[PDB]
Amino acid sequence: ISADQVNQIIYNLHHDPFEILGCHLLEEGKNTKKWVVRAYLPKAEAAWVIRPTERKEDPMNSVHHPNFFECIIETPELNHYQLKVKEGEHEKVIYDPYAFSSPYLTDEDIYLFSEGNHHRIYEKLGAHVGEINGVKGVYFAVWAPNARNVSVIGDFNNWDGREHQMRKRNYTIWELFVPEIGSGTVYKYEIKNSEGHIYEKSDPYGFYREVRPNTASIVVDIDNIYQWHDEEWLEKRRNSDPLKQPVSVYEVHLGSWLHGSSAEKMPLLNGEADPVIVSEWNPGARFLSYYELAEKLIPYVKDMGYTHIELLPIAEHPFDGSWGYQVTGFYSPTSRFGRPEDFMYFVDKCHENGIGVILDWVPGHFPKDSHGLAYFDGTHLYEHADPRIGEHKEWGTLVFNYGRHEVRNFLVANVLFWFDKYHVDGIRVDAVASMLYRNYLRKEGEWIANEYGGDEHIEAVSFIREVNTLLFEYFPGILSIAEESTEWEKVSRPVYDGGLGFNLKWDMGWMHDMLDYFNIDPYFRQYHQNNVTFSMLYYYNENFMLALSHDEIVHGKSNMLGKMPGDEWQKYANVRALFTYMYTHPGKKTMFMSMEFGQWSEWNVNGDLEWHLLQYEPHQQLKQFFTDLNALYQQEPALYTHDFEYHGFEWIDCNDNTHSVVSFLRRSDDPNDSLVVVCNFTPQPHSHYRIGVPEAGYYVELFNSDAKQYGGSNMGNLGGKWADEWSFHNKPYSLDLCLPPLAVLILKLDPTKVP
Ligand SMILES: [Mg+2]
Ligand SMILES: [Mg+2]
Ligand SMILES: [Mg+2]
Ligand SMILES: [Mg+2]
Repeated sequence: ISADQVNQIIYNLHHDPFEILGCHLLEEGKNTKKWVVRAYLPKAEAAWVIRPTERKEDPMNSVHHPNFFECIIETPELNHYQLKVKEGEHEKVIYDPYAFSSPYLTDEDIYLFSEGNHHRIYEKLGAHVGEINGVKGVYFAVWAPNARNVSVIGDFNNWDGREHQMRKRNYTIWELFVPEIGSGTVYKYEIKNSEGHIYEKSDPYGFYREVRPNTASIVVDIDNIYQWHDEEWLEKRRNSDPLKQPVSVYEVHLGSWLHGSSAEKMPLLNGEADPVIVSEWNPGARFLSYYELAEKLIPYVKDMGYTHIELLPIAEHPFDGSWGYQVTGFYSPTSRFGRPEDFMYFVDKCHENGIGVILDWVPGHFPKDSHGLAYFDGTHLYEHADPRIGEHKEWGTLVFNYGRHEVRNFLVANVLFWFDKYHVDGIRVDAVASMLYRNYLRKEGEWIANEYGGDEHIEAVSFIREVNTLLFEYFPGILSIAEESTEWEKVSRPVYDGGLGFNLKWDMGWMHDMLDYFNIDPYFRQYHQNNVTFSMLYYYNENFMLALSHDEIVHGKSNMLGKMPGDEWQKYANVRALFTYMYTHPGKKTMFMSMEFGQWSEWNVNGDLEWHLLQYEPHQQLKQFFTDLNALYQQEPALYTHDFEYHGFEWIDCNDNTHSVVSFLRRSDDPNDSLVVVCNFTPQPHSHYRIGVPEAGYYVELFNSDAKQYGGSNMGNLGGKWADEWSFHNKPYSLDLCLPPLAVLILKLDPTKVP
């Protein structure tokens, strides 16, 4: 480029910076092409072009001015890249702001989408504010290749689409530009199918939607509604390995954590809306907005000391009682809680408070509601046409056709969309088995095998691998968490090693072993010591997340206190012993709202949590217990650096079944960070109980779940114990401990203690 051109850009004299900035073809070679990417990055000293899907990264060079950058790259296609921008000591990674010079679909957009590889398809399908022919308006586009006609109906035309008939491109996608409308426009698509039947659909790629049970889509100027402040969070995330960090998740259903009064408006970020009543049966209650949740949930979680919030599905869904697991608006956060920018504010405030956001994401099916994706254009478009692979009959839902390019593209671009536009830090996928098996919940003679004669759903496996490959390429540092309940192998292993590419898997076996164990009267746990220890036998085959979820405190299963045997004191003590064991056992942690304060009732999705319980001491003490345990967890490296290495754990003794005692070490990089954990899972106290330890010295009683401030009896070792030179459990030294009833101790050597 010339210095004249560069200076036109620097000084805002250039007539159209997209001529020069962005990605431009320079020349074609025999088997490759030469491109240049240019960027004007005021205040950046350095920049790079990352090609994350090729695992490449190229520096940019200043050209004529220190903040004008160019990068020449030879490759056959340069469709997928990011800019890394360094401004002083800080780096950010962004999409190129000059990537798309028009709002309409290009030939290249259509080709990429037809092949299933358009990772940013949501920039062109849906509804986008823009300019065509010199006039501002909204561009709409929708994939409906077998429709006879499609028209845009909405507020702007009184729901009569005759003068807003779309134009079909390349026999596949319909488009229309509508001048002089903008964000907040309410619309649907009116489709006529091959039989002539006329019906109405919400936008598959819509970014916002009316409040259930109304279904119109709403235009969002998605890139001009919110200013983020989380660059330092995002940089730290990119440059860190979450597997080696504390990860303590507070699982939340946003619709049922806390309700407000329906007698007032729902406040939003700088505005308000009509209240959303929770149900006709509870009409004085309304949902809280994403704004109000930022103001209340976030400081609550920060005070409790969790590292992450995991949300049950927030994509738009028509029925509260699905809990979010039956989605019809994949590209929009539910309007129950306000607007897209209110959820952006929620995530930005989590990041400001050093809290990550994990979304439950639901790619496995969709319901049959007429407004949604079903039979979209008069053919089985999103779902497979064969009900033996295209329906989950026991659920009454439809299964995406994962092998169809445009359908795979809808879902793969959708997971990226939440990381891109909403900055989230992870996803969790429920019921991964539903996707992986062609015979899932199907009777003999009602499914067919794969091309090789097996029961593996090959197209679904390919799709899941693609999702996790892309996600970690574009957004290193995230969490991709699976619940898979059939022992499919290598769930949380890299795709190149034959894995599915998640980085964490819920340890459902552990959860069942634990909850079944603690439900047993303590005298009988001696016949079930194996429930305590078994899950370590397979532990290192996956990277496990120890999750006690919403699914375990519904449908007659009781909330945690109610699962426990004994009198009230003992029920609380069992909860504290179980959770202290959970937080000291190798693996990351997840627990669901209400578990942290001892709600007695099961979770009810139609009301809010029983907050009034926190007026009373026993509930206050249990919440203080979790607050302290989460603080300890973040403070003690041996509880998180080596979860997934042999080094990080070793049993001391797990043979004392008649007293339901087990003990173990956790370790980290520094030997002085090793912890001794001792568990007593009966109410019998032990005044003298010897435990083998590896070093001489004074072992401080770092945590004791029977402390009085947690509601316990305050039994224990009064600060700690000096080790005896008395060989025990095959170790050269040993502690003669007092074990409190229904309790866990954590001890730690203090090598500086004065004898
Ligand atoms: Mg009409
Ligand atoms: Mg399940
Ligand atoms: Mg058993
Ligand atoms: Mg209530």
